[PDB]
Amino acid sequence: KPERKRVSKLMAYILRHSPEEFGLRPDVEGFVSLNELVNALKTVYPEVTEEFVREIVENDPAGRYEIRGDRIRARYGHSFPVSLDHEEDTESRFLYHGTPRRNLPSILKEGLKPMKRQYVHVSTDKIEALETGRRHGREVVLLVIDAECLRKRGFKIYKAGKNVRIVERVPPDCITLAV
Repeated sequence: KPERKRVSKLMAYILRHSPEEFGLRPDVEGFVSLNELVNALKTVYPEVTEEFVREIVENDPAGRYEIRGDRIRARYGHSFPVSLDHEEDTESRFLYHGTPRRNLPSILKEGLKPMKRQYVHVSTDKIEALETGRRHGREVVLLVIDAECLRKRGFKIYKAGKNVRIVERVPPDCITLAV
């Protein structure tokens, strides 16, 4: 577990934020070559192999990554434009987003915004929404989001991870609770 986490974190940095810093040029869908990713990871962790990367992908509890044949991408979290063909979530009734309490005044005016990312990220799981919020501050609130409000306003909700969902933004009308 302790070797998988460090390598997985570098995988997220390369596939979500700065692939070009490792000489990788993603296609429009966010995929890079699996062999090219392995060599990029080896510049930092020389023991990494293709099999180890496949093990990381297969066992990742959030569904962070996707392999198609010999290509790989992050499924969410990107800070550069990507065209994603994820299935839409039409089943969830409520979604969750944890954020520092200090952001509540701004969020209740503008809704959730993507900030440095392409998409707003939310969750089907309360604990994980709150643990995500806790990365940004100690005093955190749980936002409860009416998923049908989002769909009625035209915002597609995409099944990006096992629990993670992404959407272009969350207007403040779609927030039913702040606890």
